[PDB]
Amino acid sequence: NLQTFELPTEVTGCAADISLGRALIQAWQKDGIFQIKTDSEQDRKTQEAMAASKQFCKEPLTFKSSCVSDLTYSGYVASGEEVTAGKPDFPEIFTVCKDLSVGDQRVKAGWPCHGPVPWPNNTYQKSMKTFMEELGLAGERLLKLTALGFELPINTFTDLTRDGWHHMRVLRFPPQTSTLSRGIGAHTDYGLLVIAAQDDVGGLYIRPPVEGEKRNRNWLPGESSAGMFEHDEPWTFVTPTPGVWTVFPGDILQFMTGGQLLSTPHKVKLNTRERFACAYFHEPNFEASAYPLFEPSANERIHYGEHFTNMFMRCYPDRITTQRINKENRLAHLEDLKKYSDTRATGS
Ligand SMILES: N=C(NO)NCCC[C@H](N)C(=O)O
Ligand SMILES: O=C(O)CCC(=O)C(=O)O
Ligand SMILES: [Mn+2]
Repeated sequence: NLQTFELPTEVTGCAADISLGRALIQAWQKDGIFQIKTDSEQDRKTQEAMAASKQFCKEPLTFKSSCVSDLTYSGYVASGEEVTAGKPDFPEIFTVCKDLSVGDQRVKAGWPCHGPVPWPNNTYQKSMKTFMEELGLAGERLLKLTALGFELPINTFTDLTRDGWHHMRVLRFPPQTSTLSRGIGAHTDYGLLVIAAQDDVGGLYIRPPVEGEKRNRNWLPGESSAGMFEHDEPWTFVTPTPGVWTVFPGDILQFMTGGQLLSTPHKVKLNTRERFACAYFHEPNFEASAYPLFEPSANERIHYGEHFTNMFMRCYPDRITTQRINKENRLAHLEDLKKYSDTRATGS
């Protein structure tokens, strides 16, 4: 049974906030996950997003497949299209990344992954943006609490998330139809926090921290976490529960905390009925570099946008977005923007 916490609306650094931050860290260190209570508006926005997802998934495959972009990874992923650890995953997905028109300077500059969401319609757009605004408010609360729990300045993590590269996967898992039960293979996600919601069906499993168990650093090309531990216990079933979102760390928190927090491995198994879920990623700015918090002399860094881009290219090797990155050599822009960007997101 997972811990469930109610977060304060504002985090100021008072003793109660520090205490809550300590408890969140302890819950992640024991269970790998906790739940946060939703209020009526958070719940309403969650349910409206789930409803919009169900309606979109009923549309014809040709229409769903048209919701793609060769500039951004936002848009539709068919069942069987994404790859995890060399094997196809079976949800159909709509990914929402930062919604930037071709009038945005980063898009004009050809920055990888920057472009407009191919929304299926404007009611879907509004439902997802409203939900993501609420999710982001929670993400910022969680990051301030986490800083306080580690005895860090309250803004330590939020100083990296201004115009953060927040994104969301809006998922529908089919019922199991063959001998294959795999929904999504074991993996870790890539940013600071994952905040997730699900319907009543059930299928998400997470791996808690295991004493002595070494964890791959998924930001290194030589240590992908995809597939790791797939068939080894322990795996905790995330029981569907009304009125909560779940929260677990992503790769950036594992790196920055030197493993004091671990990016929680997780997987999804198909059930006897279709399953709707949404996974939200509260991320650094695309241009931000994560750094080790507890080793000031350590020179290792993670350029967040580079990690995102690498990951999405490995998930979607044949997507038009990936093809255009390769064709126009957009990973070069990525090394160039490190030194010549004029967004003022980083640097003097
Ligand atoms: N968070 C994302 N974005 O595509 N996918 C999660 C599944 C794992 C992903 N396919 C990987 O190989 O790492
Ligand atoms: O289906 C879920 O509950 C979570 C799916 C997930 O891990 C993801 O999309 O990254
Ligand atoms: Mn995931």
